[PDB]
Amino acid sequence: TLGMQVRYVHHEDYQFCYSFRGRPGHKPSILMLHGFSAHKDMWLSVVKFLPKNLHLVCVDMPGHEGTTRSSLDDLSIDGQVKRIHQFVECLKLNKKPFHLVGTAMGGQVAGVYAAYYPSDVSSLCLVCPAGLQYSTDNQFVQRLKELQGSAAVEKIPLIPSTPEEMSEMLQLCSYVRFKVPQQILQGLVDVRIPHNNFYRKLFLEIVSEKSRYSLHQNMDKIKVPTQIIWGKQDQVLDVSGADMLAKSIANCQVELLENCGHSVVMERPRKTAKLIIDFLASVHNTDNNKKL
Ligand SMILES: CCCCCCCC/C=C\CCCCCCCC(=O)O
Ligand SMILES: CCCCCCCCO[C@@H]1O[C@H](CO)[C@@H](O)[C@H](O)[C@H]1O
Repeated sequence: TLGMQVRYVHHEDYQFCYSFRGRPGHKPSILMLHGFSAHKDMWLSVVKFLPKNLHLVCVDMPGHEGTTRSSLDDLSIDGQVKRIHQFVECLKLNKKPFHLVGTAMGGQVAGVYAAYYPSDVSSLCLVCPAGLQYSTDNQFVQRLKELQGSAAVEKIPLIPSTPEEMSEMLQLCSYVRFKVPQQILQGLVDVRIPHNNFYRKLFLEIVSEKSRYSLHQNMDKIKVPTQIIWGKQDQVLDVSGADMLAKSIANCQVELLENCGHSVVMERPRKTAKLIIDFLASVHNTDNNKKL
């Protein structure tokens, strides 16, 4: 369990499920946002290598796992950013500025959140964030455009419904992926099948005109030290995105990881956790120097 405890917090009829350890102290608290179709426990690999003197919060994103799934919820990046601000206000996480960490769709929400509520965030860590406008499409984005041409919504690579589709999703999302036995693939996809209608609705909403490039559209408003962590072998969100952010945001440190695909937090958890803590210390040192 790593000392992480699951709790639920309510905003009227909406509930957020989150895991946590430690308590608000002198250092900035850390709020972690997972990616598309995942949940708060994808952060456990990194938490295992994080120090115990930090206040860590890992929240299930809107409609995922223990957080409310409602047909009336606004699943656009703007609406998810707003839900995250309600959750933050619920826990009083912004009592003093906090460090905000996000991966992929969570990375996009994190970037847009720092642009919407700049006084809430002390520093940002964006792990292969979605929401950028690339000059050319990688094979995955060319596949999505091809699927749009036949409206084959049942073939979205990140929404598998069969063992063979699950094996393709596992290959696309990680650099090293040896073949898994059919029984294990079947078990992995069965836990996701009841949630595929929601993932299909969420996916179409985050790739819609209003959300597809919202991080790129808001990155001029990010005013805090930002760390970018990206895997050079990312087959989902191309690693060229790291330079687009770095050249558009001041005080930006880029960490390109070798032998690493889209699932950074699962593939390189030790290096990722080390980079997270090192960046936190360098931000504190520059803040102590800048005084007066
Ligand atoms: C149906 C329209 C097709 C056009 C696509 C336009 C560009 C957007 C394409 C891909 C972005 C995918 C972002 C999904 C979240 C990343 C996965 C994750 O969170 O791990
Ligand atoms: C990933 C593509 C799978 C097949 C999608 C079938 C067509 C869905 O429809 C399209 O979805 C887009 C994305 O939300 C919208 O931008 C378009 O307006 C809409 O017509």
